[PDB]
Amino acid sequence: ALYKKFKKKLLKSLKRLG
Repeated sequence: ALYKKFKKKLLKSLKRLG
């Protein structure tokens, strides 16, 4: 597992970016 991490960074971008 690790993609869950990716979502962390993808969550930032997902919505805003910062």
